[PDB]
Amino acid sequence: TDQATPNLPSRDFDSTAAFYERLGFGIVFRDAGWMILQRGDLMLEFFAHPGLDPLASWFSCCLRLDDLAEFYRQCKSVGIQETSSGYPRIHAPELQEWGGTMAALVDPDGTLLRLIQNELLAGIS
Amino acid sequence: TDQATPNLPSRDFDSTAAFYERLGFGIVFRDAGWMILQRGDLMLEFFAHPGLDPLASWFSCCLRLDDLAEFYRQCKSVGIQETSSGYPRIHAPELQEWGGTMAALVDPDGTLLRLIQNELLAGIS
Repeated sequence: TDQATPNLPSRDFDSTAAFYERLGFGIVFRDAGWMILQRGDLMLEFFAHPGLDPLASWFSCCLRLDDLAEFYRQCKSVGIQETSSGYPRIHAPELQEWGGTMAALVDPDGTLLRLIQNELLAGIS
Repeated sequence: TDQATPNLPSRDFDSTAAFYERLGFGIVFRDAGWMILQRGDLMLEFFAHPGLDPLASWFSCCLRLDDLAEFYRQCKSVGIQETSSGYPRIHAPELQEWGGTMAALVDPDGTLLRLIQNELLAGIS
């Protein structure tokens, strides 16, 4: 497929891998500079950034899911905390200004991963 | 598909759209906050960032292409300059420390879009 995949900053490649692995993300490439973490085609292609702050972080990607609630079942079973302040954290499957619904993962590097539901009434029927 | 797509910063949504449009990127969503530019599944989902510098820019995504040289045919015909210093610019289909070959687009917002060739000897055969 002509497919756009996100290339995000990570300080340690063992610490950021052990965050996403338990959610079903397979480690398909790793050197010292590049690290590909993949749940099907959830392809997070991390670059080695040692001087990054989590608090001043604009960095983000939309994980577009075929069930949005299955990723939220998996996060509360494997260990990611449901909280207003702090990092790492999860916010809930909420109703949005576009069409349907979106949850929000914030990782150890501050990274706002927007969990979108895909539109099965238009995209299948 | 379980598919990871990049969410990048843009200052004007007419100026950054008229950059990618001529390379085959269809404008499928635009409000004031979000802008989706898409060549097949090259889904660049831009957020409105007015205080961004192009020179201090870590922001980046891998465009994984089925011909890498077809995107480089299209850039030199429609108008993107081949140069060492400056922005916007293109660098060439060069040999890399991972497997095959990668070119590099740098846009008006400093954004390092890494143009990867997909691996048809392993992924088809």
